[PDB]
Amino acid sequence: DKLKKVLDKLRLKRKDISEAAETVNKVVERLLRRMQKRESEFKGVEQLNTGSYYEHVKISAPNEFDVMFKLEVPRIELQEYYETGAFYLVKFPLSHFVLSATKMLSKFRKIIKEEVKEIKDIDVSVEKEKPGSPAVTLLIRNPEEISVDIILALESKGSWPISTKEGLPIQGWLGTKVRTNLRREPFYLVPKNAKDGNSFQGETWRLSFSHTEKYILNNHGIEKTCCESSGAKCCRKECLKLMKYLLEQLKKEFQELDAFCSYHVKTAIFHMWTQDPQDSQWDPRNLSSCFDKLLAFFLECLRTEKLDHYFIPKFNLFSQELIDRKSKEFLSKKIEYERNNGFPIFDK
Amino acid sequence: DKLKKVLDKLRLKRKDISEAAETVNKVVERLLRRMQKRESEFKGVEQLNTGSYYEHVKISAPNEFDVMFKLEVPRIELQEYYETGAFYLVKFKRINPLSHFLEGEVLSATKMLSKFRKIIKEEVKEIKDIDVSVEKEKPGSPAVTLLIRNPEEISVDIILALESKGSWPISTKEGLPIQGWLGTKVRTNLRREPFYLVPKNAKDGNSFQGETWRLSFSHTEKYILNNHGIEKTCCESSGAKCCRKECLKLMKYLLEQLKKEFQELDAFCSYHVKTAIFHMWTQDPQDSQWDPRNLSSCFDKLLAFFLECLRTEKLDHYFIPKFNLFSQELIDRKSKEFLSKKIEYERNNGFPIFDK
DNA sequence: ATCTGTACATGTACAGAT
DNA sequence: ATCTGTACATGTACAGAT
DNA sequence: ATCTGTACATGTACAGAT
DNA sequence: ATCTGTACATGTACAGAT
Ligand SMILES: Nc1nc2c(ncn2[C@@H]2O[C@H](COP(=O)(O)OP(=O)(O)OP(=O)(O)O)[C@@H](O)[C@H]2OP(=O)(O)OC[C@H]2O[C@@H](n3cnc4c(=O)[nH]cnc43)[C@H](O)[C@@H]2O)c(=O)[nH]1
Ligand SMILES: Nc1nc2c(ncn2[C@@H]2O[C@H](COP(=O)(O)OP(=O)(O)OP(=O)(O)O)[C@@H](O)[C@H]2OP(=O)(O)OC[C@H]2O[C@@H](n3cnc4c(=O)[nH]cnc43)[C@H](O)[C@@H]2O)c(=O)[nH]1
Ligand SMILES: [Mg+2]
Ligand SMILES: [Mg+2]
Ligand SMILES: [Zn+2]
Ligand SMILES: [Zn+2]
Repeated sequence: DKLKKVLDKLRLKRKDISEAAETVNKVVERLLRRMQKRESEFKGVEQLNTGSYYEHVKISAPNEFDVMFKLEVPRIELQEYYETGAFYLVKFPLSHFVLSATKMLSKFRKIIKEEVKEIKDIDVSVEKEKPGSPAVTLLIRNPEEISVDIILALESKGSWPISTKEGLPIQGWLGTKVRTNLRREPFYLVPKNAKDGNSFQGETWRLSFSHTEKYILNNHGIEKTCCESSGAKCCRKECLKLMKYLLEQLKKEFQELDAFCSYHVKTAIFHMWTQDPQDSQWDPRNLSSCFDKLLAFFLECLRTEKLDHYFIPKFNLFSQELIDRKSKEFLSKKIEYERNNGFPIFDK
Repeated sequence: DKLKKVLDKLRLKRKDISEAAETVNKVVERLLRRMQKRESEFKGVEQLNTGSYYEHVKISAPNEFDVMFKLEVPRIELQEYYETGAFYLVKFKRINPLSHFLEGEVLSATKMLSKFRKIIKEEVKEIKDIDVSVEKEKPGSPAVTLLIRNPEEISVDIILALESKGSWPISTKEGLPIQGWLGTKVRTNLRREPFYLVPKNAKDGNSFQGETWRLSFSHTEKYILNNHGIEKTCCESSGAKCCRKECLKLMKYLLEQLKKEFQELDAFCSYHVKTAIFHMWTQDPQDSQWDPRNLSSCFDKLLAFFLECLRTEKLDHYFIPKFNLFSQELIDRKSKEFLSKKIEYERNNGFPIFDK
């Protein structure tokens, strides 16, 4: 009952959705049209909306939108960057960019900045570049603050890279036919490299499966009718929302949690959903115990320093090399505390 | 256990499948290549394998194959033939290969089928690899049927079809009631696929006879057979096996056996049982209602359903609800009562006809 | 040279054979 | 419980056409 | 190669019935 | 409270026209 009323607080308003979307769509459509003109290197780039808003798991307000501008590329040969699983060099129009991620992103970013400078009807600027990040982030004032991440992506139609062979373990949940069809879709590379100061970073791209993650969110049941008008509602997305909120709230309060992000929770729950495939293990009447079992799972991930990327099994998002034990133990104690005192942090 | 051993008898052999398929594919590929040549009116025609063999419900032997040669026909206007739901006249916006088959604005099914049949007969005459002839035309059929002797007798039905990409005709709006079984997303996607029209080609002697076409949903029926569970993993390597297809096979066999022996059953076909079981699968959507351990009771409940359909003279086409396949006007009561008694008899005496 | 319709290459589910 | 033939969807190479 | 129109899924909102 | 039915809103795939 507490959790139901938290979800009520978290629920977006139809009026807010409508206002935010109309502005975001104006800006996005204009940026997309600009990419098609002239001898733009990105002519042919196509739109693909990703992330929480388009998966219907956005919480609190419609203030963060993620959009991929994907470009199909001819005869690309990938080379995995030192057995990381997720990172690659790309070799073989785009001639004036080994295809450099940073050079390509810089040009993309330059174009966007120009078009935004010409927008006179919307209060919209381009956020200062964050090193390593693949995104060009727009800040809109509607007058409410809305952030739009525009992610350049390469689209490849070939077989998925071998690092993913054993990934997407949906065979007992969504099934072999679903999995085979999903893997016949393209895969994407995004200009996230790392700003480590460590490796050949400026030329590195990262695999993206946002298209696949979107499909799963919207086709998330073992029964074909899960959450449809002639099926039974489950509480899978509601558990995701609650876990997203716990992390958001904790991150606002504690700088110690800077290394943690929403993708950690998304990844964790994909694993939970695989482990508990039955729709009846996610009955709405069991929201508390479902949300609880998710926390326990997340805690086991933290304690064993083990959270494998859902698509790239060898890539541990909770490896020592990415997040120190100190930070995992800190988050562990905080989650345990909220869990054992009726989630005080939910109370605003 | 009895039924398991019947299904063992019914199961196709890999050796038989391999030999039959090699020959069927040769012939079909050659016929298809001939359609692409010259100023063939059927240039652009594409293949689509349909029916029991490609749905994995063919029984006893791999001796009957059904293949659709579909031709995309843009900017087509349909007119429903006397509120039948299934039958249509096909006209064109524009007044073009098909010009040769027009009658004013109206695309003649029989003229188009005749030409299709003429071409096929020629190509078959040129085949010296295998013993293959073209079966005498059956009135009331859209098919050109090949008889192959590979030594064994194999039949191939080649069905001419128009493909239309528009929304499905309104007679189907309330059809395909899969919302509680396969769901709304599946249903919406299925109805975005094309629909097909095949020649009626009856010699009934009613008006517009030779120009009449019938809707086909074999593509949709194939998808359903191979994606037949409420659970995505039904019958998959990481799921639970069901007995849905096994029930279909048993029902198919009962009708086949009865049809061999009794001429009274000439009006009945396998599509009647397919239709009946689509309704049963909708009525009992849960995979657990089709547990393998319950094969007998599952097969029994299907017979009861089929019997109710016969006795009340009511079996609605699954895609076109207003079209009753068991109407008086299609099959007389005499025939329905005959089949009724025969099914009841087998049901109540341990299926003697399975032992033949 | 560049483009393209056709044929082949690759991968896997399904179900039969072991 | 594993192995294997067919069907089928999608990607890619290429002789012939431009 | 681009744009619009259509259909319907995924949502929110809320009244009346349970 | 919860469920059902209707209204109102957006997102998304794809056919047909340009
Ligand atoms: N998507 C994604 N994020 C990852 C990955 N590895 C680490 N991250 C970090 O997790 C956060 C996810 O933010 P969002 O993608 O906006 O999340 P949702 O929309 O699902 O949900 P909300 O939390 O409600 O918004 C980020 O902090 C991200 O950090 P980062 O440095 O990797 O990227 C920064 C932003 O870049 C965009 N982005 C990055 N990768 C992708 C991608 O593959 N597709 C689309 N956008 C991407 C994104 O907008 C980030 O905010 C990881 O593998 N995937
Ligand atoms: N498919 C189909 N058949 C129908 C329809 N209305 C009546 N029928 C009659 O049912 C029989 C079906 O035989 P098959 O199509 O081979 O069945 P399966 O493959 O599912 O199963 P098996 O029994 O194991 O082979 C026929 O007797 C048919 O009679 P008909 O005179 O109308 O047609 C004879 C053949 O024509 C082909 N055909 C007819 N309609 C279609 C269609 O819509 N699509 C594809 N082929 C079709 C078929 O090869 C027949 O044997 C009805 O609506 N559909
Ligand atoms: Mg986001
Ligand atoms: Mg057949
Ligand atoms: Zn659900
Ligand atoms: Zn099944």
